[PDB]
Amino acid sequence: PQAADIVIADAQATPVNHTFVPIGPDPKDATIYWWEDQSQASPAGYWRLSMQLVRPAPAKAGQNTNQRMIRVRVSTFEPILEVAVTATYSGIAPSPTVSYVPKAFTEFVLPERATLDNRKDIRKMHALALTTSEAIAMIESLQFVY
Amino acid sequence: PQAADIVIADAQATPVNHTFVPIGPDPKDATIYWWEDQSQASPAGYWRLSMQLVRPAPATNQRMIRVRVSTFEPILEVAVTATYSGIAPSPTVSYVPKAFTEFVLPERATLDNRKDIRKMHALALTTSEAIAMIESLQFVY
Amino acid sequence: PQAADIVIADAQATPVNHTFVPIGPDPKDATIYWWEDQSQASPAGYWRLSMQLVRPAPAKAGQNTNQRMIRVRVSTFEPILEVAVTATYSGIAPSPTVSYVPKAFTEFVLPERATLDNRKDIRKMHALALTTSEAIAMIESLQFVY
Amino acid sequence: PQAADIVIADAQATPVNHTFVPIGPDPKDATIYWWEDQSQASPAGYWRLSMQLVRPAPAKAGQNTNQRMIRVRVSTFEPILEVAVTATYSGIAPSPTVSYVPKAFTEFVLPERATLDNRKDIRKMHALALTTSEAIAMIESLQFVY
Amino acid sequence: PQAADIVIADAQATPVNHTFVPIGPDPKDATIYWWEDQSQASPAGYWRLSMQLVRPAPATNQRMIRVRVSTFEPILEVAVTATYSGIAPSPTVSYVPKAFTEFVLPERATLDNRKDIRKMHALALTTSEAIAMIESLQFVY
Amino acid sequence: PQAADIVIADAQATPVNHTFVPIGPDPKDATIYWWEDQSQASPAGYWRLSMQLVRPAPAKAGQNTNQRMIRVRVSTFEPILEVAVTATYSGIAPSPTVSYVPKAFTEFVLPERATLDNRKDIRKMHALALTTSEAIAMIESLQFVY
Ligand SMILES: [Ca+2]
Repeated sequence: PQAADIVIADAQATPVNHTFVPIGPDPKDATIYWWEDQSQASPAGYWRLSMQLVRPAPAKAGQNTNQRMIRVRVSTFEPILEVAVTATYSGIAPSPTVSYVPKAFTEFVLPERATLDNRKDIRKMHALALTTSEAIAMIESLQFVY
Repeated sequence: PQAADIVIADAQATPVNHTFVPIGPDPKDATIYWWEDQSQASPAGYWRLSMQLVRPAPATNQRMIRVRVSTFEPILEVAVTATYSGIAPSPTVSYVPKAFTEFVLPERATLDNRKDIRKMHALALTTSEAIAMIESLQFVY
Repeated sequence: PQAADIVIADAQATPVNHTFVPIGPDPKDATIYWWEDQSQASPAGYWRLSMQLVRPAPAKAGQNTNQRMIRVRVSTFEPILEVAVTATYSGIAPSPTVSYVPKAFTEFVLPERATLDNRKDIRKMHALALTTSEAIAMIESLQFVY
Repeated sequence: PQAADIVIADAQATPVNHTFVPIGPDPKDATIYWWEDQSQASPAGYWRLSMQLVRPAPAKAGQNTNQRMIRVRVSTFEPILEVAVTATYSGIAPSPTVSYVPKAFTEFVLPERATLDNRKDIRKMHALALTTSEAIAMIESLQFVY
Repeated sequence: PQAADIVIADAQATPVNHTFVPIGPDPKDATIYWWEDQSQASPAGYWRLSMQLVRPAPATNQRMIRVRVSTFEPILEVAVTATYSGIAPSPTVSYVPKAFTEFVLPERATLDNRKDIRKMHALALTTSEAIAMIESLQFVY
Repeated sequence: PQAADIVIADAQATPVNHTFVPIGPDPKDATIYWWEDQSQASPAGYWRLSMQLVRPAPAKAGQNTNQRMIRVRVSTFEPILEVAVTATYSGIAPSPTVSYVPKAFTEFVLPERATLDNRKDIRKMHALALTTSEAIAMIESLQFVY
């Protein structure tokens, strides 16, 4: 697929669509690509999304492939800003800094011999496992299972 | 909340519900809990789901709560019709597609921040780009 | 030109279009770009196409040009996946393995000195030379000229 | 196929047919045959075309074939003759000298195991890959894909 | 944005549009992208334009985004009418006027700050003083 | 030209003219001159502009000049202030400090043998290249080209 905007909904009372515009490929790794939500107050607080596909070297004739594997990594960074003062004096506006950065990192290990069905299974089922009542209780409510 | 069955839909043409029964906490680590789908051929191929919540000790602006959700879907080898000796081998695992997701949530982060990161990452796994990368194995250009 | 799908016709009775989706630039070498035909049986057997442009470091003031040269390499790989038969030692069918790989490699050496007309000439005339009755007889029917 | 003239069109505004008369097999290597375009200014600048078929020694009884391979190499050389200017040291105009040589080299690796369909596929699809808009942009306009 | 032709006007009596076709990213550095004006005599004299955007890695109040715009306008030597041997030399570059501009933009800097620095520097290159220094080679006294 | 005020327009909705009064030559380098926009809240936040012309030593009789070069450097500094509190208590006003400094540095390398036409070309065309839609997308919108 081509590089396009990626739109993801907020978790507010009335959800707000955040649009991640593609920034481009990573400077140092050609296998990871970067989108950015530039709606925040300064770039220090912009939210970032990165997707990475790592393919193995092409198979050789007669080579045994049951150990070659493909990796996919999705990563989201949502830095939160803070400000030292909330007003503006004599044209000097408050300049926010980063306060903390919640983030998430997901990695799929897909062995090259796997079926399209296996890949659809692992993708759908993991994405669903992130939305189970237990997952919500652990990530949002910070309560383990007893 | 108390641990109970976790039901997750298949990705077949007609989806099939897989029910992960709670097995219990990991003997080595009390922070990670295991559910298991026992519908497969033999227990070596049972699908597994682990959820882990690591809270820092009660007490310093670098204190972060971690949450790890992991899904393993091992695929067993099909029953053999013939071997060199005539005795069928033990059930063996052919390959294992798996997934590992980790949330890093600073202790200062508000409930709104946590809801945001969870919803938005889960959605980021279902984008057209994510589906092209994981299912069709295509990069973005 | 922005990277896009490359569609090339088969050589069957009724030609079948193969669509090569870009994978992207080689992480090991940035001067070579990769498209992949995902219509095969499993990824190890996906056909691939690679195009490489190697331009020399820019000319310097008073420098001598008469040896600086540009290279372009187009390569196509069409690996044929092995078809499984009954495995008798373990009764476990083997991982998908590549049986053999028919491939082609074309390299243009274009000296920087050369004119656009020279480059158009060499490209067109070589691409035609690959379609001559003699080339067809050598590659397809394995016959020399006498 | 008996050796005969090979006629290939130019890339000019009005294409001009170049006729390559066979010179014959290379005396040093019998598996490579040579045609020559004699329309240039003097023989040193005659364009040349070479086709090579390397078939392996015949399969032997009980021998293993899985590595034996056939190679076909088509090569085109279009040397550009230097245009003379006034010689000032001796006042004697120089012998015809080749200024630079744009050239192209294509090698097909066809494993003996491969079927006629495989060979037709690789030949047609590579010859087409040399005519894609991307190949035209790289060879003629010196632009990569991004 | 996707890369496309960049058209820049000459400084002739009647200006002439030079069209810089995108060549692509630099093989050595993925952060710098190259356009090329191919209207000159031979490729050694093609005019070039490079734009580079260096973002710091996602993660500390000394984190700065850099942007470098560079223009090269090499001037080739004219075709020779006579040499010592009678063979004309390969196209050679006589001299190269060039320009290099670098923006240092702290990550805390707001869109207004970035618009200010870009507009104001670009204007600073067109002041009467700048024109006297670059074109007429005169200092201010 | 004489040292005079330099007036440059803001990028606000309704642009505001900033007037850079000449401060004078640099203390340590006699080849770089300094203007300053003193409209800001305290000198820590004043905006500065510097122009530098570096000429080579005069040519010697019979000396070959194809390596001597002239450099011109224009530099703009726009520090942004921040304040700890926005009101005044008991006659104590808030005193701002510097928060961050966006800046820009441009260097022309003009070989001494270059024509007035070459210099006008490089000046105009670079100044224009700073205002292209791509330059605006990269500096203001922080998006690379893909
Ligand atoms: Ca692109």
